[PDB]
Amino acid sequence: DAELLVTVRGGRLRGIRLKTPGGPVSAFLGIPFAEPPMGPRRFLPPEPKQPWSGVVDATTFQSVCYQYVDTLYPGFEGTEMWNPNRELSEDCLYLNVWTPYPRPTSPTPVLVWIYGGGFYSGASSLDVYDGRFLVQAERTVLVSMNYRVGAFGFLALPGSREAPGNVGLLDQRLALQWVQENVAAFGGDPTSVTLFGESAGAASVGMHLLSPPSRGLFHRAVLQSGAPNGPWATVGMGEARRRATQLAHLVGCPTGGNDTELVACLRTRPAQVLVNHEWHVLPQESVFRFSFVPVVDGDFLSDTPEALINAGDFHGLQVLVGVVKDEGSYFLVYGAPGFSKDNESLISRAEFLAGVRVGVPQVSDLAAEAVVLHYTDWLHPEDPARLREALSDVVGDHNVVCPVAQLAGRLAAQGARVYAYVFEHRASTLSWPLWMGVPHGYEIEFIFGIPLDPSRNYTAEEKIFAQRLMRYWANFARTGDPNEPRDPKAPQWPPYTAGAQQYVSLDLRPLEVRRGLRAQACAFWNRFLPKLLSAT
Amino acid sequence: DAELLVTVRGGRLRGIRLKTPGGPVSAFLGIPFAEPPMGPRRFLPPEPKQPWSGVVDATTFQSVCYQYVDTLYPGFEGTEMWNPNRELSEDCLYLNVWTPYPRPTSPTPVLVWIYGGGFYSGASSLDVYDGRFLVQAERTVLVSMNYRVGAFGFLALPGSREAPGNVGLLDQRLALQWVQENVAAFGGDPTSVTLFGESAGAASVGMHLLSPPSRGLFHRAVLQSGAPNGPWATVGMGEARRRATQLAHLVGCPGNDTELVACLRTRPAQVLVNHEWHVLPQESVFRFSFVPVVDGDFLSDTPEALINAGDFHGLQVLVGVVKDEGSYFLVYGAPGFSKDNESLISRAEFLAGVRVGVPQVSDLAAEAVVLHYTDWLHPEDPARLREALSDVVGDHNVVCPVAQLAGRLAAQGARVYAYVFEHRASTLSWPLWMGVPHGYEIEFIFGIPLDPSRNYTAEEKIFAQRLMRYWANFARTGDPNEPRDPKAPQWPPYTAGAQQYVSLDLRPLEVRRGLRAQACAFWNRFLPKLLSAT
Ligand SMILES: *[C@@H]1O[C@H](CO[C@@H]2O[C@@H](C)[C@@H](O)[C@@H](O)[C@@H]2O)[C@@H](O[C@@H]2O[C@H](CO)[C@@H](O[C@@H]3O[C@H](CO)[C@@H](O)[C@H](O)[C@@H]3O)[C@H](O)[C@H]2NC(C)=O)[C@H](O)[C@H]1NC(C)=O
Ligand SMILES: CC(=O)N[C@H]1[C@H]([C@@H](O)[C@@H](O)CO)O[C@@](O[C@H]2[C@H](O)[C@@H](O[C@@H]3[C@H](O)[C@H](NC(C)=O)[C@@H](O)O[C@H]3CO)O[C@@H](CO)[C@H]2O)(C(=O)O)C[C@@H]1O
Ligand SMILES: *[C@@H]1O[C@H](CO[C@@H]2O[C@@H](C)[C@@H](O)[C@@H](O)[C@@H]2O)[C@@H](O[C@@H]2O[C@H](CO)[C@@H](O)[C@H](O)[C@H]2NC(C)=O)[C@H](O)[C@H]1NC(C)=O
Ligand SMILES: O/N=C\c1nc(CCCCNc2ccnc3ccccc23)ccc1O
Ligand SMILES: [Cl-]
Ligand SMILES: [Cl-]
Ligand SMILES: [Cl-]
Ligand SMILES: [Cl-]
Ligand SMILES: [Cl-]
Ligand SMILES: [Cl-]
Ligand SMILES: [Cl-]
Ligand SMILES: [Cl-]
Ligand SMILES: [Cl-]
Ligand SMILES: [Cl-]
Ligand SMILES: [Cl-]
Ligand SMILES: [Cl-]
Ligand SMILES: [Cl-]
Ligand SMILES: [Cl-]
Ligand SMILES: [Cl-]
Ligand SMILES: [Cl-]
Ligand SMILES: [Cl-]
Ligand SMILES: [Cl-]
Ligand SMILES: [Cl-]
Ligand SMILES: [Cl-]
Ligand SMILES: [Cl-]
Ligand SMILES: [Cl-]
Ligand SMILES: [Cl-]
Ligand SMILES: [Cl-]
Ligand SMILES: [Cl-]
Ligand SMILES: [Cl-]
Ligand SMILES: [Cl-]
Ligand SMILES: [Cl-]
Ligand SMILES: [Cl-]
Ligand SMILES: [Cl-]
Ligand SMILES: [Cl-]
Ligand SMILES: [Cl-]
Ligand SMILES: [Cl-]
Ligand SMILES: [Cl-]
Ligand SMILES: [Cl-]
Ligand SMILES: [Cl-]
Ligand SMILES: [Cl-]
Ligand SMILES: [Cl-]
Ligand SMILES: [Cl-]
Ligand SMILES: [Cl-]
Ligand SMILES: [Cl-]
Ligand SMILES: [Cl-]
Ligand SMILES: [Cl-]
Ligand SMILES: [Mg+2]
Ligand SMILES: [Mg+2]
Ligand SMILES: [Mg+2]
Ligand SMILES: [Mg+2]
Ligand SMILES: [Mg+2]
Ligand SMILES: [Mg+2]
Ligand SMILES: [Mg+2]
Ligand SMILES: [Mg+2]
Ligand SMILES: [Mg+2]
Ligand SMILES: [Mg+2]
Ligand SMILES: [Mg+2]
Ligand SMILES: [Mg+2]
Ligand SMILES: [Mg+2]
Ligand SMILES: [Mg+2]
Ligand SMILES: [Mg+2]
Ligand SMILES: [Mg+2]
Ligand code: NA
Ligand code: NA
Ligand code: NA
Ligand code: NA
Ligand code: NA
Ligand code: NA
Ligand code: NA
Ligand code: NA
Ligand code: NA
Ligand code: NA
Ligand code: NA
Ligand code: NA
Ligand code: NA
Ligand code: NA
Ligand code: NA
Ligand code: NA
Ligand code: NA
Ligand code: NA
Ligand code: NA
Ligand code: NA
Ligand code: NA
Ligand code: NA
Ligand code: NA
Ligand code: NA
Ligand code: NA
Ligand code: NA
Ligand code: NA
Ligand code: NA
Ligand code: NA
Ligand code: NA
Ligand code: NA
Ligand code: NA
Ligand code: NA
Ligand code: NA
Ligand code: NA
Ligand code: NA
Ligand code: NA
Ligand code: NA
Ligand code: NA
Ligand code: NA
Ligand code: NA
Ligand code: NA
Ligand code: NA
Ligand code: NA
Ligand code: NA
Ligand code: NA
Ligand code: NA
Ligand code: NA
Ligand code: NA
Ligand code: NA
Ligand code: NA
Ligand code: NA
Ligand code: NA
Ligand code: NA
Ligand code: NA
Ligand code: NA
Ligand code: NA
Ligand code: NA
Ligand code: NA
Ligand code: NA
Ligand code: NA
Ligand code: NA
Ligand code: NA
Ligand code: NA
Ligand code: NA
Ligand code: NA
Ligand code: NA
Ligand code: NA
Ligand code: NA
Ligand code: NA
Ligand code: NA
Ligand code: NA
Ligand code: NA
Ligand code: NA
Ligand code: NA
Ligand code: NA
Ligand code: NA
Ligand code: NA
Ligand code: NA
Ligand code: NA
Ligand code: NA
Ligand code: NA
Repeated sequence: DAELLVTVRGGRLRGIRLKTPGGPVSAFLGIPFAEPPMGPRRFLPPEPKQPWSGVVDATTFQSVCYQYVDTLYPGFEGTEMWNPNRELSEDCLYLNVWTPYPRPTSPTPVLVWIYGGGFYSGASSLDVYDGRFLVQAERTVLVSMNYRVGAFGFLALPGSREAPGNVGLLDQRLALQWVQENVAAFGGDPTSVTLFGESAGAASVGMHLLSPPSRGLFHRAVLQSGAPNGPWATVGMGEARRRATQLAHLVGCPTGGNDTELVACLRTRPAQVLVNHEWHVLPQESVFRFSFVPVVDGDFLSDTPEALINAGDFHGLQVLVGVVKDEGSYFLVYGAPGFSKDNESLISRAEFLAGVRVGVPQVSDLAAEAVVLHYTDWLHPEDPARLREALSDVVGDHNVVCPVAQLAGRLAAQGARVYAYVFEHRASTLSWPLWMGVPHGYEIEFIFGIPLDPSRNYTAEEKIFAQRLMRYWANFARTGDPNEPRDPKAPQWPPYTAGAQQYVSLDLRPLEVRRGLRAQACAFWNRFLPKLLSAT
Repeated sequence: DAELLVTVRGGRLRGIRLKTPGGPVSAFLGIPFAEPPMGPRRFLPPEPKQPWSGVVDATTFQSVCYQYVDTLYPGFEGTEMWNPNRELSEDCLYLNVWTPYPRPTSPTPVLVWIYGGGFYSGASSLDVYDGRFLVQAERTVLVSMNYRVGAFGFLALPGSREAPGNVGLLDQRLALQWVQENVAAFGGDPTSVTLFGESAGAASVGMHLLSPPSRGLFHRAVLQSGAPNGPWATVGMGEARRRATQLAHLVGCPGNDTELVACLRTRPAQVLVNHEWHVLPQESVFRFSFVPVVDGDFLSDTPEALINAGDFHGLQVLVGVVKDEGSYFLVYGAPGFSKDNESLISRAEFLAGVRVGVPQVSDLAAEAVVLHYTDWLHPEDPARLREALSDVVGDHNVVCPVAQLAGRLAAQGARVYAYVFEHRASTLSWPLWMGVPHGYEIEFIFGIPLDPSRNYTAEEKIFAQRLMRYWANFARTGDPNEPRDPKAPQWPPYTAGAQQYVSLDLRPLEVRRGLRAQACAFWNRFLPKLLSAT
């Protein structure tokens, strides 16, 4: 094979041909786009991989960045699927490129995937991120990169040169710059790069929108179940320092200044040491909160994500946003009182009232009473089934849905063309219980065409459903519109607007246009709630 | 007729035999129960009527207490029906007694009606308060009273012995004492007195529940579209004094309190009426200048506090509301509202109407009201904004104060029955966007449909006859669903948990749950916590 040998600016790669039931795909896995961020480079921004000699073995995924492996439910596919499938290493800044086996003679749009793991986990090597089907079915170019998570990518001592923070986002930006310079060698169009990511990956995508230096690296953006303005995606410079300085004490860290000496001590500790003390850094007991996330230091983000969203012009931009039907149901079993995968999680009102403070941390008691007011059925205020689904909405609306709805309504009203969805599909018998519905991150495998894998046991209707979803994403990446242009008979997906608030439902049934993305609930979170903290 | 001459402790009376389609009824109208509160007695507690020589003419209604006359819709039946239909005079402390024509042999339950006109208006002489069909179809003594309204009945200079306030409620109390000593002369049972009133009259009934001296003057209570814990039914002694002095400065009037009241007595009655509404702090709706005051005498504490810990075990109470409590009020102040046009307000007029429907609250508080009551899928829809503001005024002032009262009486041992009147009268002159507006169930409670002069509907006539039996079954037994009918649905008591009420309309009884539970949780629970923390 000669199509499996490509010469990028840094050197030569030896790719591998992947077998899809519809045809072959040329893959280049484990391409270094940065020098190994080890030793003095830990906590520092990445710098480009210098030109190498020989041919880089690009036939398998490289190492997973050091992260906390969740040991909640061992041997359970619903949680094991997100754990690292490669060895952990600080030498992890590698990217992957899928391209059609007949290398495209004409430049095709490029889809760049940014994985989400709450900014503390994740890897581009996970099986649900395999881009062989999305490429073979729609003849596009799929790129996915690893970026430093946890303290290795987002520990910030704001101001200091040795730990500026947001270096995990700079890993992504450097990978995007690598695409602009080298994706043409694989048949991709650098002027037609579409970002798409889920959860923290969607928040990352949203931050490249609000970061001027990154805006010139991509054309369109897709945010799946995540937004940069979420209550979990950023921290202030004060909290970032209080969290970094605490981690140094947990690991025993007393012309170097005190910040320079703090980082120098943190760089002596083995990577696994810093991981074991990560979750001990969070202020209080909480759910859907993470220790080291992007920081509003000023460099990467001129202001908070909310401030950049409001006072921003987004003309000439197409954005695709969406959420799953049951966002917060997963995060309840992890930390909420009385919740479990195995016992139906019927909760009392005392457990509900306690779960509100865990799901909505660092708010006044008056604010918590406002949350209890809206999410209580005061005719049946102690029904365990209603209380279980109410707290699932509390975490879902507060963390994902309403940040997404706030972003979409703002982008659509300030120049952008926005399309919105709600993934409502759930298998007949899923590994998770029924009360959790369509949980966080369940749309990824269908978007990536995983049902087309012959080794998996998906319904033949689910394979058709996946191919339709791949068409929507490819059509958006190609034209900025998920609809088929030469097909006025197909169910129309109208753009989301701040007034009509139209979105479609994604399931086995044809597209159904719905109105209002939790409009009544998100008016509380996005409008009334913030004015409560200021007044009280 | 020998059934028309009755003697009370004050003296002899001479009644009139009123005629109903079902039979005759003996009536005694304009019975003086207090000395005329004129001159120096203005703003003072009522003095008992001293006995008289001869026979008092009790064949016609007496004068209406001086009050504001609604002139914004001249000639309109919907508003004129509440305007005073007799001569205005400060000599108005009179009551009316209706009794079945063959005076009952055994003691009979007594119904005592307290009219409600926001404490600024009303009269027992109105046509809808005509107690002849209720007294004939159920044979229960009906007594109605006139109490001082406006400044003459509720102007309060706290601490002053010249204007202690609540003298209009003391007018009602003195009438109840008159019932306790004289209703037996008409065949009534003093030990089985049931109070019932609407609006300010319902609030007045609730305040007699919360005032220990009145608890010995009645046995059961009915509160229709009103409650003493409403945001409009009481004021503090500080606000009562600022409104009292403000009225003095607007009429040109200067201990310093004694000379202030003396000057107000010199002013003509109509002069005070002309300046009553001007003493209100902000432009508002469903707000009245002179209401009962929390002075420590009549109301030892605020009504909401007297409800939490009170003597309520064994007390039979009947409460209820209409389907559209706040629609009627919006034509008196709300921007963009009129009975002539559909009142399809814009959002700018909706937000402005919230500040006039919910006055005297902070900016943050008003935004909480903009939430909940805004359909954020159609926040610009004028038909929704109009119907939403109707809920805001109805819930904040009537529905939720009633739900709070009913739930807390039941939790302390009271047998509470709740209803929702939702039949729009066919003879109703108000527009259709008002639905079943405030105060339009009194016609059916008093059996006004039975009047052959009125052109009511055939099935509205049996509907009224059914409501009269419900109210009568409450006065006699304390249980409206007294008929042991397995063919007719039962009326379950209202409890704090189940929160069951019945709907009143042409259709038979429908038992529902939740008297605006999601909305009243905001008004009765969250909003107070928001005001004390802002
Ligand atoms: C519904 O009707 C109301 C009531 O207005 C009166 O009755 C109507 C049937 C017509 O005969 C009107 O000419 C009549 O005034 C109207 O509501 C509007 O309320 C606003 C308050 O926001 C007032 O507007 C201002 O008021 C004065 C007095 O006219 C002027 O100085 C100003 O120019 C301004 O109009 C006003 O009372 C009234 N509108 C007008 C035009 O006077 C309104 O017409 C209508 N409202 C709806 C459908 O929302
Ligand atoms: C501000 C006011 O002055 N405070 C008093 C007030 C009372 O003065 C008004 O009722 C006067 O109209 O309210 C209280 O009223 C009680 C009244 O003093 C007491 O006395 C009754 C009543 O006098 C009755 N009338 C007869 C015809 O003369 C007489 O029989 O004697 C007494 C009953 O045996 O009775 C109480 C119960 O009815 C009240 O009416 C009320 O306590 O607030 C007293 C206030 O001091
Ligand atoms: C449902 O389960 C939760 C979670 O508890 C875990 O899973 C249970 C099935 C059982 O194996 C527990 O021991 C596990 O810790 C239960 O909530 C916990 O209850 C236990 C028992 O004392 C205790 O550790 C904590 O108070 C609870 N902890 C948390 C995090 O919720 C819950 O009681 C179960 N609910 C029902 C209705 O059975
Ligand atoms: O497997 N049987 C069912 C199943 N359930 C899911 C959702 C459950 C996990 C919730 N979501 C995440 C947890 C941890 N890490 C993540 C990282 C990226 C995206 C999502 C997550 C997804 C695919 C599946 O097939
Ligand atoms: Cl398992
Ligand atoms: Cl998997
Ligand atoms: Cl996660
Ligand atoms: Cl912060
Ligand atoms: Cl801070
Ligand atoms: Cl901390
Ligand atoms: Cl913690
Ligand atoms: Cl988590
Ligand atoms: Cl949803
Ligand atoms: Cl948000
Ligand atoms: Cl456009
Ligand atoms: Cl078409
Ligand atoms: Cl067509
Ligand atoms: Cl289409
Ligand atoms: Cl079309
Ligand atoms: Cl909605
Ligand atoms: Cl919705
Ligand atoms: Cl909603
Ligand atoms: Cl909803
Ligand atoms: Cl009017
Ligand atoms: Cl007259
Ligand atoms: Cl009124
Ligand atoms: Cl008695
Ligand atoms: Cl009593
Ligand atoms: Cl009694
Ligand atoms: Cl209030
Ligand atoms: Cl008050
Ligand atoms: Cl005097
Ligand atoms: Cl006079
Ligand atoms: Cl005079
Ligand atoms: Cl006011
Ligand atoms: Cl008044
Ligand atoms: Cl009893
Ligand atoms: Cl009693
Ligand atoms: Cl209702
Ligand atoms: Cl008006
Ligand atoms: Cl007014
Ligand atoms: Cl108020
Ligand atoms: Cl709500
Ligand atoms: Cl209690
Ligand atoms: Cl009428
Ligand atoms: Cl009947
Ligand atoms: Cl309800
Ligand atoms: Mg080569
Ligand atoms: Mg292909
Ligand atoms: Mg662009
Ligand atoms: Mg925000
Ligand atoms: Mg934030
Ligand atoms: Mg520790
Ligand atoms: Mg997690
Ligand atoms: Mg966790
Ligand atoms: Mg907390
Ligand atoms: Mg917070
Ligand atoms: Mg309800
Ligand atoms: Mg759920
Ligand atoms: Mg605002
Ligand atoms: Mg007048
Ligand atoms: Mg204020
Ligand atoms: Mg409540
Ligand atoms: Na499993
Ligand atoms: Na298992
Ligand atoms: Na996990
Ligand atoms: Na899977
Ligand atoms: Na996740
Ligand atoms: Na095709
Ligand atoms: Na927030
Ligand atoms: Na935040
Ligand atoms: Na925030
Ligand atoms: Na945060
Ligand atoms: Na956080
Ligand atoms: Na924070
Ligand atoms: Na801290
Ligand atoms: Na290490
Ligand atoms: Na930990
Ligand atoms: Na933790
Ligand atoms: Na904790
Ligand atoms: Na959690
Ligand atoms: Na967590
Ligand atoms: Na555009
Ligand atoms: Na664009
Ligand atoms: Na947790
Ligand atoms: Na927080
Ligand atoms: Na926090
Ligand atoms: Na706060
Ligand atoms: Na509510
Ligand atoms: Na609600
Ligand atoms: Na709700
Ligand atoms: Na939120
Ligand atoms: Na749009
Ligand atoms: Na599975
Ligand atoms: Na399970
Ligand atoms: Na998935
Ligand atoms: Na298509
Ligand atoms: Na199509
Ligand atoms: Na179209
Ligand atoms: Na379109
Ligand atoms: Na919006
Ligand atoms: Na939804
Ligand atoms: Na909904
Ligand atoms: Na929304
Ligand atoms: Na909701
Ligand atoms: Na907030
Ligand atoms: Na007679
Ligand atoms: Na007197
Ligand atoms: Na009428
Ligand atoms: Na008078
Ligand atoms: Na009245
Ligand atoms: Na009469
Ligand atoms: Na009668
Ligand atoms: Na008492
Ligand atoms: Na009693
Ligand atoms: Na109140
Ligand atoms: Na009010
Ligand atoms: Na005042
Ligand atoms: Na006069
Ligand atoms: Na005057
Ligand atoms: Na005014
Ligand atoms: Na006004
Ligand atoms: Na009014
Ligand atoms: Na006190
Ligand atoms: Na007591
Ligand atoms: Na009792
Ligand atoms: Na009893
Ligand atoms: Na209603
Ligand atoms: Na009316
Ligand atoms: Na007016
Ligand atoms: Na007015
Ligand atoms: Na006005
Ligand atoms: Na709402
Ligand atoms: Na309404
Ligand atoms: Na209540
Ligand atoms: Na209570
Ligand atoms: Na209605
Ligand atoms: Na008849
Ligand atoms: Na009976
Ligand atoms: Na009977
Ligand atoms: Na009865
Ligand atoms: Na209750
Ligand atoms: Na309901
Ligand atoms: Na309602
Ligand atoms: Na509350």
